[PDB]
Amino acid sequence: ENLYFQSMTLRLYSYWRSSSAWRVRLGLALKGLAYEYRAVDLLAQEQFQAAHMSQVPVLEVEEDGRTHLLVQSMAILEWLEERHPEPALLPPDLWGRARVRALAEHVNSGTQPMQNALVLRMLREKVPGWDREWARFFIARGLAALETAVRDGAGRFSHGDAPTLADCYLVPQLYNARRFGLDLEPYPTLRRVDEACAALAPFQAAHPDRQPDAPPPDRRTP
Amino acid sequence: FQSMTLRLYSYWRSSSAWRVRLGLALKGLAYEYRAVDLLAQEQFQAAHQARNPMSQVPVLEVEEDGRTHLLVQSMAILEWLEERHPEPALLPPDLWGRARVRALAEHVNSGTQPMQNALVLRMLREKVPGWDREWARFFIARGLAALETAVRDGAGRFSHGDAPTLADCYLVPQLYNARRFGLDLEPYPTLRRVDEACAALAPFQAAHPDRQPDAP
Ligand SMILES: N[C@@H](CCC(=O)N[C@@H](CS)C(=O)NCC(=O)O)C(=O)O
Ligand SMILES: N[C@@H](CCC(=O)N[C@@H](CS)C(=O)NCC(=O)O)C(=O)O
Repeated sequence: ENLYFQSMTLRLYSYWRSSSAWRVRLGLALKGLAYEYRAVDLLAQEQFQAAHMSQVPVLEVEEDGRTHLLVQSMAILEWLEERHPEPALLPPDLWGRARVRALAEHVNSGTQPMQNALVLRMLREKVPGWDREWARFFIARGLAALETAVRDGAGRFSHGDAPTLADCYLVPQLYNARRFGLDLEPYPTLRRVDEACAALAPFQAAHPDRQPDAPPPDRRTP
Repeated sequence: FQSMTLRLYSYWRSSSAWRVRLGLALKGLAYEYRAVDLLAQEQFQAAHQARNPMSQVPVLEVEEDGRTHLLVQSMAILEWLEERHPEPALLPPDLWGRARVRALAEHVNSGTQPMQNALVLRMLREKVPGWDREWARFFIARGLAALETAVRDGAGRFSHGDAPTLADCYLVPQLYNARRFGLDLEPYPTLRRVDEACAALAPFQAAHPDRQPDAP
């Protein structure tokens, strides 16, 4: 089990516009790792549960007649970094590692949970419309923290001049900001980093619109 | 050469800060305690759209070789402590166990605690008084139910095997918060058993809110 077996096969349980799954798709793409895409239709399950809980992301690792199910984006990405150290998405110096993990956690723990689908559904059940106002408030708060923290240490990307785990968390969170109609004018460093990332093939590959389960534009809910 | 010094910005009852106090205590690391008037800070944030920047607790200030580093986010700080000061280890040696322990930690870090952040609960309360209590209770119970299941599959004496890990550093403060909101903990017997094993250890006793300089 503890040998770095080379014939591990990877299967990602993903939903096209899950920001949490997207982070893992970015880790996989940036490390050049092939994987099988297992679609989990979270919209269908939401509508079904309302009329009458799949975990996303889950990275299934198969080996020697054994399956491991890895959960939590940050745990999954830390596993990818330990198992496949090149190209590194955490730097080798300890201060930089702490900085990158902090930028990731600002999103992971400080922003995304406040706008997850269960949270938003419970908000708009009690007070109609208020979920999108709430999402904009908490996303803006998270992005303001990131703009300040990123500007100190960013080169072309969130940390220096190559992609790191911090970018894996930033890019999907900016997409959600746009989804909820948040003005990104106040985050110039984040916008710059987003543009740099968007031009790279691995980011293009991981984007919601390129995923097997992506609906056409005219069949996407807000 | 200026050897490394540690200062923790903490509030006695902050679960986020407590996690870091546990990492420090478990590793036998001395640190300067710097108390933050969190209640005054939160009152100001509430009246001003939570604009006050770089003001989250915990912050671990580390000075070495004439340079100061301000480490934020409990999980990032704890991972730094594990890398900087490896013994005693708070992560297991094997890749699978490390991923399990990090997932357990993140269930609390990202999946339970943010739902009961004072700002979240304040915004709920401003809209619908009383909603904050219902919400905190719902989300903490939901988090602990999922955590009970996950911890049971792999716990020994502690959350992961027979030694404390980062998972226990997240579990123990979250259970204290559950009690604060009046939640029955009977439905989480594995979590309770682990909590009791941790409570008997000197480092857990030292990190507890009641032992902190700013405890009233
Ligand atoms: N912190 C998790 C977030 C994943 C996530 O948001 N998952 C959804 C379910 S698909 C969730 O937990 N929603 C809130 C809940 O169901 O309690 C990660 O990074 O993997
Ligand atoms: N995910 C963060 C959570 C930190 C947190 O929630 N801090 C709060 C409670 S101590 C805080 O500083 N509140 C005051 C403020 O936001 O100004 C961590 O793990 O460090």
